[PDB]
Amino acid sequence: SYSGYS
Repeated sequence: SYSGYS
């Protein structure tokens, strides 16, 4: 998964 800011 991705968490945060992209």
